[PDB]
Amino acid sequence: ARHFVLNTGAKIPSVGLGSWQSDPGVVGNAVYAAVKAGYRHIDCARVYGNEKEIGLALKKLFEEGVVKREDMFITSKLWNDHHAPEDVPEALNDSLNDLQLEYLDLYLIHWPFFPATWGAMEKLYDAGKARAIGVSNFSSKKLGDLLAVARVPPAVDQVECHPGWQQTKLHSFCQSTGVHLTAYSPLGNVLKEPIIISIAEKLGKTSAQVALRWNIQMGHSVLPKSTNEERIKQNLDVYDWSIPDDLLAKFSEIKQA
Ligand SMILES: Nc1ncnc2c1ncn2[C@@H]1O[C@H](COP(=O)(O)O)[C@@H](O)[C@H]1OP(=O)(O)O
Ligand SMILES: [Cl-]
Repeated sequence: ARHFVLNTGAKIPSVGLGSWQSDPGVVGNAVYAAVKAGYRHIDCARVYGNEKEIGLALKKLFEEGVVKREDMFITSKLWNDHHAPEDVPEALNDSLNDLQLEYLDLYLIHWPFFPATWGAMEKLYDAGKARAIGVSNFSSKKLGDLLAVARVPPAVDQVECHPGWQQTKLHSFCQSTGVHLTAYSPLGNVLKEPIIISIAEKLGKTSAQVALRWNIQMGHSVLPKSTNEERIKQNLDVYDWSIPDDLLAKFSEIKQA
């Protein structure tokens, strides 16, 4: 498919637009271009200070009938380290107001780490303000600690994952536990890796396409970021072809960062 299914049963489109900060309008324009090209998944973070701009882009898309709210998968994330658990629902409330949404499909949190911070997340899940809840940057050990005590297990662990940083341990642990791994920075320069250039030539694809497809074939969603409209489109062209097993195996020889 063009999606994975989370432990909640919800579908998460395999490709999303990644989150970042840029000059005024740049991110909104990317969101708009992405969704027009077929993206159904947008990753956001209040830390970038741009969720109102993204909300303006989403609002345009919806008003224009490009997509319905229900066919979008919107994610936001909170970095809550050393803040109160009570701040969590307030931040979600703010993100919803800025994005002009009634619910998030996914809300992710980081804190140092029964944890009351996670408790606050569970309540938002119970309420349907966050249809799925997860974590960002949790190692296998920390993700396992959380799984051992949570009432609602994390749906997602969003981490840096790419051919130069393959997260092999965490990938195995997510697969065994049913937590879905979303790869941020899925292009890392790993696009100059000769193994990737070679596979790209053998398959008649770009280096980025190969790198993205590799992650998808490990069962991971990917969050490529681009301000270029053509690269936005190419970053979605990861579905109607695959990397064969013999070429997929060569990824094991790439040097890790
Ligand atoms: N299809 C692509 N081919 C090459 N570079 C890309 C592609 N898509 C995005 N990028 C670039 O990758 C970087 C983001 O990588 P990551 O997601 O791993 O952090 C950006 O500098 C972005 O530049 P650009 O915005 O000019 O497209
Ligand atoms: Cl934050």
